[PDB]
Amino acid sequence: KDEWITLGTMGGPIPHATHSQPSNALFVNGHTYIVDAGDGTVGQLTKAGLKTTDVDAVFISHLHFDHTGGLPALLSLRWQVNAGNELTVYGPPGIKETVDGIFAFMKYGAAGHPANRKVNVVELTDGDKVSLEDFTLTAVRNTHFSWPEGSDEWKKYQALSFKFELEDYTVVYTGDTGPSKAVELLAKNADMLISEMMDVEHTVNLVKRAHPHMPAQASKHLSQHLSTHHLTSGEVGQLAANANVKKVVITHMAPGLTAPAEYKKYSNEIAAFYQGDITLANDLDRFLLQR
Amino acid sequence: SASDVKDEWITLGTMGGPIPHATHSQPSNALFVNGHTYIVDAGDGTVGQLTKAGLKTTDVDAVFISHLHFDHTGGLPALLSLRWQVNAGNELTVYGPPGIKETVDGIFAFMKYGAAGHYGVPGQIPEPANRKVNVVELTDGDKVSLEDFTLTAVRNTHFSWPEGSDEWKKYQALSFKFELEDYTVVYTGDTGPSKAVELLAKNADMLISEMMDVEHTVNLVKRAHPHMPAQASKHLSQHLSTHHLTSGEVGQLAANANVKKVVITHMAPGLTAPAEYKKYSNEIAAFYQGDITLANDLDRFLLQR
Ligand SMILES: [Ca+2]
Ligand SMILES: [Ca+2]
Ligand SMILES: [Ca+2]
Ligand SMILES: [Ca+2]
Ligand SMILES: [Mn+2]
Repeated sequence: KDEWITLGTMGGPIPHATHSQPSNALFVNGHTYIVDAGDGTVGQLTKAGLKTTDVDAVFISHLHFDHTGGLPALLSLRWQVNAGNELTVYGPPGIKETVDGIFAFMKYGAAGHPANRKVNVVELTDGDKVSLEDFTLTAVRNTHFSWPEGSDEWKKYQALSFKFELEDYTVVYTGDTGPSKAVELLAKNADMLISEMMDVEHTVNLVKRAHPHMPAQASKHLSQHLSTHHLTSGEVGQLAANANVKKVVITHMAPGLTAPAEYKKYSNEIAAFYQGDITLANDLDRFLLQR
Repeated sequence: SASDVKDEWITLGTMGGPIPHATHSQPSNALFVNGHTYIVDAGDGTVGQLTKAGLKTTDVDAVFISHLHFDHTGGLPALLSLRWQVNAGNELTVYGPPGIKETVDGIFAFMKYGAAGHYGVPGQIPEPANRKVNVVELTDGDKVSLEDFTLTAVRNTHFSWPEGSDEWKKYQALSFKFELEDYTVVYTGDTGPSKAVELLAKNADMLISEMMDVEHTVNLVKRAHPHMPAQASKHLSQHLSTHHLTSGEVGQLAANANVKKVVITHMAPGLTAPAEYKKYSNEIAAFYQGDITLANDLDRFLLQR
């Protein structure tokens, strides 16, 4: 019935052959929603048996392009088939300017055959709650960015985590975040935690291979910034344990996993902190939103 | 035989049109010459498909857009923005028909705010979203001399604007000829029957052509819009027939051009069953005597005589 589908499970903008870019489908009361829209979200929702014309709203955690790369495809292709249902894009500050740019990308091609037909944009800031018919949503600023609280950057540039309160189910999606007290509170006693994860040193070691002249200082600072802005396996389990969630689903995993040994390593590392049902998601996995 | 790079066309996404299919990703192609990666049309999921084909976003040197319909460009925003996010070091050139400049500029506008916010670290250096991209507008008859091939672009019959008119100048759909050192490959892009395309394809080693079952395509459009008026679907049928290639027009094209082999991509609706493959390949074969292949996603075709 109601379902979460992990459409793309890769973390970060370095694409992977068997882990598609950040993309999720939320299916509630027969209605289709998208949560983050990396490249290929249209292809992936179709593989999951869903329809592009059925998308009623998109929810954007933050403006990194591994999370928005596929939004221009979703909007323009809906336009091209004259989709008839209204679509609303939710996102942090700057999502309005971002979507407006999509209309500018569309403009000339659409004129050849308006681009903003049947598209509404809502900007969310920290603590906003929005009541829709199928669920209640809460957005909170997390620790993915390091702007000093109170600065203009801290207001202008936010990364959000999402709580979706269904009639009889609560699921928390971290988006990209480091360890965060806000996220810990938001996820209190949730039925399902859908969380990011990273192997920091493996991510760094791949980048050093692809940049063989990277100085020692530059990869060291990459390492610390990644550890500040993403969740390690231990931190996932600690967040799951502290918030007392009922089940944990890992997506946005970097690097991409391919072998049972790897799955065992990371699942057991989470299990040092959290004793529950733990799933490392694959593309097109479906999770029943039912108590 | 496994050692050393080969020159290849990879049909990354083989679907025709903007109605997505579970097993045919959106129009996308890779042209891989002298170990350099080029993209020819860039529907949604182009980044995902080139990665599946063993290529990397950071190796893409140029993109060639045949026309500005969104089943052919909807993935280009992802290709440019994902390359910017990893600080790709090489210059990327986007070629396309008139309007490709305004379209790429909109991509940079879509990128602006995420690019400014970047990774959220105080002291980060600003870098423009348009870093290391240039855009070349092509028009009918142009030839571009690159080191790895000579490109010719010609206006085809995908659009029916009257010659001379404002729209005929503004809106063009292109077919491409790529002349490599020892091989010629012609890419129809989207087109109806077209003498210009037939002439461009003359004696080509390989023709990469679109194809369409018009009445089945119409049926899918009707199911998508169940209140479409009867005259509208009748005019849609007439429009698709003159602006796309039926299986018989594909065979006539390949035969009148005398191409050495034909490869069908951009096929609408998507095919799933061997009876379908037998039907359509035989309808092409009724006119064309050479080698025929109906491509699948990630199929690779060697650019060697
Ligand atoms: Ca991310
Ligand atoms: Ca991010
Ligand atoms: Ca097309
Ligand atoms: Ca077209
Ligand atoms: Mn990331």
